[PDB]
Amino acid sequence: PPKTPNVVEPYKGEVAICGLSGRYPESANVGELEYNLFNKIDMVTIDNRRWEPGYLGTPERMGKVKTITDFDAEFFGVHTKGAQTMDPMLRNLLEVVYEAIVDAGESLESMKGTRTGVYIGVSNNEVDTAYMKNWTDDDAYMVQGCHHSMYPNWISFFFDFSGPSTAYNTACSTSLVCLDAAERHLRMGVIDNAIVGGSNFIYRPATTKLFMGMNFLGSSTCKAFDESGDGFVRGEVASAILLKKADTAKRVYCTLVGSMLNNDGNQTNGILYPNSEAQEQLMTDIYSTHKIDANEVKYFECHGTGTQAGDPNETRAICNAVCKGKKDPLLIGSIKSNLGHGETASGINGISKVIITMHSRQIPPNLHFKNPNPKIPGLFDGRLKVVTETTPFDGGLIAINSFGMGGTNAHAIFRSFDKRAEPHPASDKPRLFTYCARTEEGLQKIFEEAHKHASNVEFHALCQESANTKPKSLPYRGATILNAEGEYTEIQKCPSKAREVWFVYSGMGSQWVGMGRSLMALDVFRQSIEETAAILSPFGVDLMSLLMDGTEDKLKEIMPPFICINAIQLALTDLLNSMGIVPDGLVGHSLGEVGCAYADGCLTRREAILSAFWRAKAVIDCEVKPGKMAAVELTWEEAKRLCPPGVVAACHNSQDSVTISGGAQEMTKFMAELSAQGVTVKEVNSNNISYHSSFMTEPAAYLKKGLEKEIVPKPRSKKWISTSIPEERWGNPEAQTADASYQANNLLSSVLFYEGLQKIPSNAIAIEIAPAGLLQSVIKKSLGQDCTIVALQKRKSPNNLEVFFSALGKCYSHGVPMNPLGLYPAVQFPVSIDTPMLSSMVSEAWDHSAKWRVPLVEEFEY
Amino acid sequence: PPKTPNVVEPYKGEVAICGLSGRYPESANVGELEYNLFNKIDMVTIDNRRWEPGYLGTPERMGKVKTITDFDAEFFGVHTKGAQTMDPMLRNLLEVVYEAIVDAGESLESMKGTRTGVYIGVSNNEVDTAYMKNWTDDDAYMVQGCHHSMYPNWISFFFDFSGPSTAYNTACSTSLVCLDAAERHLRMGVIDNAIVGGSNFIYRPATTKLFMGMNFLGSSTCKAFDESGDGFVRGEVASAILLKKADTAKRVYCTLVGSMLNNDGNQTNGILYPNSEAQEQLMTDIYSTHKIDANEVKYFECHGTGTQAGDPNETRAICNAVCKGKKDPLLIGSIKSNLGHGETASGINGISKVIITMHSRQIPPNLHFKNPNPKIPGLFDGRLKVVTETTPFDGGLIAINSFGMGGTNAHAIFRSFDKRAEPHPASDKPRLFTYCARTEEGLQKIFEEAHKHASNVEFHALCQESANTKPKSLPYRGATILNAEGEYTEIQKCPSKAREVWFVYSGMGSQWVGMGRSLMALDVFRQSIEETAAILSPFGVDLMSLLMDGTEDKLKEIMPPFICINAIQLALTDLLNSMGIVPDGLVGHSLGEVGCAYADGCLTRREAILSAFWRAKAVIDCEVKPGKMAAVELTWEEAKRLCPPGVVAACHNSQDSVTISGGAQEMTKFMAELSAQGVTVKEVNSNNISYHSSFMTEPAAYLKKGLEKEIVPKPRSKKWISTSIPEERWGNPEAQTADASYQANNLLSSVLFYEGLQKIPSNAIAIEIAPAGLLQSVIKKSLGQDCTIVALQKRKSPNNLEVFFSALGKCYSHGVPMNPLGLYPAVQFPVSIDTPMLSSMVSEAWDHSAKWRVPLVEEFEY
Repeated sequence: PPKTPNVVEPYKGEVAICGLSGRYPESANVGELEYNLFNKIDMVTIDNRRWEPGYLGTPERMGKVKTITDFDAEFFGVHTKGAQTMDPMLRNLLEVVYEAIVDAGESLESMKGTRTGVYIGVSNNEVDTAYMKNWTDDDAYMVQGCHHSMYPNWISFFFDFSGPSTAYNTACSTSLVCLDAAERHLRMGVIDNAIVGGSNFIYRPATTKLFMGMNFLGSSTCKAFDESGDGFVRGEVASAILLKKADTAKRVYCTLVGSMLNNDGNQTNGILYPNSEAQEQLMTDIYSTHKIDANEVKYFECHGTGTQAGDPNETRAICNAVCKGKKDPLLIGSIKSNLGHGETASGINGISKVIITMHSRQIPPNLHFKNPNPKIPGLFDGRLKVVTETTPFDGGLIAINSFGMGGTNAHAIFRSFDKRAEPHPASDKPRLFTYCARTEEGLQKIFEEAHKHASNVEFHALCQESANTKPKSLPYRGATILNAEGEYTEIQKCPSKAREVWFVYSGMGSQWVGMGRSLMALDVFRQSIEETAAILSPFGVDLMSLLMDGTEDKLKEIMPPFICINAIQLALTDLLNSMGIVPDGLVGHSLGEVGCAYADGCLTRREAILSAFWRAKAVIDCEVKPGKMAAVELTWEEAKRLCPPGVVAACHNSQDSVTISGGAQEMTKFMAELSAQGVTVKEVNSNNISYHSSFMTEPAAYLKKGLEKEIVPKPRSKKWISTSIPEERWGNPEAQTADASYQANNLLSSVLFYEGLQKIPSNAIAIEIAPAGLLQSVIKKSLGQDCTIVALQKRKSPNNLEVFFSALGKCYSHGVPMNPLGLYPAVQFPVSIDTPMLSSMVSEAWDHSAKWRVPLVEEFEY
Repeated sequence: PPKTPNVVEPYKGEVAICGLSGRYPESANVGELEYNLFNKIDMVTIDNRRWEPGYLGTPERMGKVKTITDFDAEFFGVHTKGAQTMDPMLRNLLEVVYEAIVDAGESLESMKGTRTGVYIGVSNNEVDTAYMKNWTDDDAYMVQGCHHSMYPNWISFFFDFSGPSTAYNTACSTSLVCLDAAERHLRMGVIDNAIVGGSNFIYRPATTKLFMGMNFLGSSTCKAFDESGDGFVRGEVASAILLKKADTAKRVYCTLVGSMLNNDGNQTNGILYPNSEAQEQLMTDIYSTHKIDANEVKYFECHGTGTQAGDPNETRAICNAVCKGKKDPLLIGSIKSNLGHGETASGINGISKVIITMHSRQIPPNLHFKNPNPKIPGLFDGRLKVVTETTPFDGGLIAINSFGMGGTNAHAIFRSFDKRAEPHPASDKPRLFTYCARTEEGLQKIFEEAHKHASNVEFHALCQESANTKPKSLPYRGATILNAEGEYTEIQKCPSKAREVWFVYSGMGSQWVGMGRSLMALDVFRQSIEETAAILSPFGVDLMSLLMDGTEDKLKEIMPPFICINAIQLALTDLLNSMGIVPDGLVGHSLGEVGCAYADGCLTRREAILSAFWRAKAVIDCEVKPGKMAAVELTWEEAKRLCPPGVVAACHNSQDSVTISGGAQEMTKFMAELSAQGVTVKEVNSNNISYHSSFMTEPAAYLKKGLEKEIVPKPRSKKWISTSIPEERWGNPEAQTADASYQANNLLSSVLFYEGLQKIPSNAIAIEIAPAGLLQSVIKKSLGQDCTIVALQKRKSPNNLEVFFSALGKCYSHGVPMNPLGLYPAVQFPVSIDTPMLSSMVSEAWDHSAKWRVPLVEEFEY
């Protein structure tokens, strides 16, 4: 009952921005914003998305996002009634927050329960008036859907964050204020992560008219640093970022050196007038507290609203505080001239640009800068230089100013992260890319993007870090192969309920020339085979030669089949374990029980391979009489009654398959007699030996004598289902350890494969681990229709690695977690700064079939 | 041009709440709230202040403030257009912030330019809908009057604060979130003070209907901890507090041990459901981080909204985190049951109660607690106990919770300040209480309250700390006497322009019996007189005996007159300097020039007293033939010519009055001839001497010889206006130092009093410093009508201390800064916790003649 106090201690490490996502004017994702910025494309347009271009005399051009009517409600657990009475800003913010979380290499399960704080910045409350004009019952939910305090809380509620959730309104400087609050809470020890963000959507034209009444808005776009500047143009943003401790971040766009806030105070020019002195003091304080040399700043994202009275003061402060002592012009810019003014969200906009400038290593151009402002001496003195075209920002510090209406200035500094990517052993060999999404089209787009970056392993690691989300959240599970000779792609909708995984190990009959030869490409497979060969070498067996240069004649012998089959099974088990597949159940045929024991942990590699070798040695050394085994088409009881003398039913494979075996003469006459009555008695070439019959009475004991001194008794887990000891005898001691007695019993007693398969559920994923899918038909007939059956290898296939990857992709698509990157050396985190952005794919991979209510112009008039 | 960086370093000291003010339901000030709380008076009433009791089916009872239509716009520099388009919440918050600043012993000039941050908490935005329904031009000012971000910024703009100004919206718990932010900014070194506050007004009945739609509201009042509780009732608050560093605070209600915040995270009971586990974890974290023994809490201000699902969870957390190990029941309570639910401002309400509980040393009772809730176990096991009646809280820690909707919780701990008051040497003697206000009625109420606390000196010091505000801000200046035998009270409206203060020192003739006997009550006056007497003792003069036991026969001689008048002048100058009155100009009559020299700093106490003693000795040592002086009502040009040889004109008193001085025979004859013609030859006693004439040739030289070895030449400041050397010789060297030459010249040459008085402005406040008010008529006739004339003493008055205090009160009322408390030992800060609150006086002393626009119900329907 007592609760352990949380350790709240100061943090002295670095704070890194890991994820970024958002909706920007004429941009549905960060990638579109980057493309528009780097192509000198104006994101402010003239249309009637919100209202007619000129309604009530408002300015025609505006910065508007593509759509504000879509929201994946069922993903966030919001019923239709709540979603309808939900601000579009909050819905877009939730989607953007999830996209940013995914971008930083995190996932729903990883971010749940963490000490993360939300610091949303929102001020637009026009939705209240729109929805309250004709208020009726069932609109009560608005309290939890429209209130500005619920914007962060909802984010904390869905992601299960347990940190300070707050909504800020400082106007224009609000986003950097939220960043400062997040930094303050991070450095005191309250939280380890922050979800700093902000939103701003335009709904009310009368708000634009009221803004124009104060001369805030101009005629043309935001001509920042231009002599013709006379105002700004309203814009829309729904962006958010994720902050973390640099020692635990999996991706670091940059590092937050420090942020600071202040107020201009009292001035004789009015409350709505920037104070250059206060801004200069703020910048001096921030640059002196952190000992940052102001001459090292390479780029400066200014608060270039384009106003005549605003730009000169910002420029004067910059020159007096930052350009003092600089030996080269300081590159200044502002994103307002590109996508307009974001209002309360403006602070986030610049941050986004900074991340872009700190990810692509290029400074986006500034638009509408034709003639320098004569009131700006710096532009003529060489101290300042507006970036009118792409510039190669190599590295350093970037400073952002977000001065706000009313007089609350804010400054922040970011340090670049220089970890340029280096080659990986992978990125030139086939790889398995597994992911999940909400829609089939989104998953296909994600796979296309992954193929576009098939040569990047850091991107694959970032995708995999969030590729194990439960089917309940992301139902469309898919798998593909990058750098594949043959195109492969599987996508399927997986039910919320989780199915059971049942490893199935095959016995004899799966041998062939070239087994596992392709799989030698994988390092883990080759290492496992080499270890097995080294273990078996002291016994005069060269596994490497048999597996690589072995021929059909060699495989005809008794030992090489057992040795190679066991080695391949062990290698496949090692591969699966390295990937991280946990078998909920284990079953095996004859000679497959050793593999089941090895996988279950009751046996070891050396003990398993020695058990197989001892089985082969006992079979060969003993002069077991000319024997015969045959797969009759009789039922278990019917075969147990037709069995003549010197003939006993060995393997109950399927409900219509028996492996009746005995002496060669007795087996021959019984075969002809069964074919006389008429049944499909095919001969199973068992190296002319009758296993699991009375003829095994001598070898089995020998095997025991061979294995009594090697196999250390160990308990058998409930996962492993014995196929040699009847259920009625499971409770007895003999069925508790896989010692030499167990091996002798399974080599002697009949194989109850059907009985073991009966224990499998009706919708379990059974993975057939063997050199070839020998038991595919038997397992399919046994389990049923609702059970998925896969084979990790195909007989005489031209490329078994592709078959292995395809089977594993199918298994993942059916809803079994795995780590495809476990077959290669782990990627060192944080990843290189060259890794692409994962936010876009999630942004365009949403389920947006339904359309929700949006405020209408007619609701603002009355 | 370079700016000195501010030193931003961590703060490890204590944070203290200094000021508190606010408007609460059925309470216009903190005093009314305290009285109602301690008298078990329900603050929620039924009436049509906002809307009809039942309009739209909303609950009839509600918590509403007295008025929201009042605002002193001219005080805050807000024009009528801006004030009209200004939220009533913002106006009330500004007034409350000023009242809280005054309460903490601070003033406008003291708080200007400080590194203070504003952390306003506001969520209500219904005013926008009301004002935009019929929007027309001239309403653009709503950006700077209605936007939430302007709530703190305005406070920062008016008071000239240069710290982070922010507006928080965290639903309920917003006030505690702002307190946490203020603590974060205080401990990191950005700011030294904080203006944490919040407001919440109700305008829209449809909002109440919306809240009822979710079952938030109940039927009756908030029955916290009652089995019949089914909801809460909305309330209104506009309260704010001031925080400071404990080492600079002049008043400390309590100390902020620590505050913390967290979120309930994800739960299966819905987003709008309290999480007991999260609250318990928050309590454990806060009580473990600060090492505070949870068993030391005496009172617990709970978030007792009265809801069935809220109170049990909060109480469970409280008795699982705080009551564990307690040996006595923990006294729990909530202010919601008294004045309803404040919503966004709810937190501040609790803080207010805490301050009251931490000021009056009594816990206010909890209303409507009749039957304990069966679901709350702690009320039956003795762990908890709801305070149903006033309880004597002696001291310790008080914890406050502000759990809000969504799940964002907040906890804070306050430590009591135990500095019980001790007696002062004052509080039983008459004192001068000077103050300023916006209205005459407010100033009268302030004086009444001060008289009510006439026995408290800490309250007087707190009032004094803000009693020197410039007339431009507070025009009504007033002065009264506490512990006065005779009632005195002066109040006057002082123009914004500051007048010039001119000390005037009178000469001979002001002698009488008892001069300064009453003024001996003051310590400074007595010490000054004792110092002068000790200095003069080596020369065989007992100043003490003459001043106290002296008789008319004493003043019949020459030496005692000079000695006593000069000693009184020095004592009065010392008193004025101690009170902190800086004379902008100095002038004096004959024998008063020594006083002007002493007050100007060119002369010292010893040098002045010895100059006077030498003046008297030069006439009582060398033989001077008998002569006389008269007061002929001739002009200077008339008298100077009318007088025969020997008779001359001595002092130019005013535009028509001239002293004439000569030999006893020449005089008598010329005076008689004058008397023949219409002229008032009113003879004056001079001990048969004729000062400032040719007869004074011999003494003056002697005086020089006496003073050449004592008076060290020192420069004469421009403030001192010489009355012996005409303007034509002021630039000459002789008029540069008040050495023996100056004394001889002034004792010899004529006194140009009229010429010196001409230099005084037309509206200067002239203070006549002398044992008696002689030159009142002459000075009044000299300057004119627009100048203020005051005399510090009155001849043969029965109580000269009262006359002196009344003179100082008039001088202050006419606009001269002073420190009446400088006559007594300085009060040690912070003051004792028993000092009353100064916020109520300012709250009830506003200028509320005008009525401004308020949202109307009809504007919310359309």
